[PDB]
Amino acid sequence: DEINAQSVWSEEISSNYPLCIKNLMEGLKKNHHLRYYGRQQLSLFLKGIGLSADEALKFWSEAFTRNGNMTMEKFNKELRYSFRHNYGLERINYKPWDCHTILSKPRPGRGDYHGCPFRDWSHERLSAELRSMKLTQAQIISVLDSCQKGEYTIACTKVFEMTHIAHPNLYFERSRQLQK
Ligand code: SF4
Repeated sequence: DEINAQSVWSEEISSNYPLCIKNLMEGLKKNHHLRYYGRQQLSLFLKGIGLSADEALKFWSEAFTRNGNMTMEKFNKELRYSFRHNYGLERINYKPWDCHTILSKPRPGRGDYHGCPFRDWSHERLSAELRSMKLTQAQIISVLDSCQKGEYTIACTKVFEMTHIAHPNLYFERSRQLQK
């Protein structure tokens, strides 16, 4: 259980996240909240990587109440049930979303962090984030070229390739295979 409420905010573990998951964790940390599609993408991913039901509630409760965003009553009242549901602590088997599933969901608008950055971000914002992951302009160009072509899974696999079938949990599994 190297995965838990605390370790998922570590750099070690979070360096294995593809960009969608990064984006959802970034949004979570800034706004101490996520909207419905984000809470599902993120929570099922974390389930997928072996985060326990207990640790998920720790994770989500801490995240949402952080820096006094909402009381723990509010969290308990408005959101605890939802997350419990996602692990079945109330009997559907909610599998982690795949790359095709994620893209199929309604495009994200303002306040939304779900979906796929390779499709959803501007070329400006992608550049920065790729620079921040120590890619060169040669590398960035090749990635944006895939984005232009609407080949987001390829764009993403490139970034996996230049920082080391189509599933964020597979992105994670493979990335943390290389760490250990
Ligand atoms: S490809 Fe699948 S995994 Fe890689 S970023 Fe887009 S959505 Fe997230």
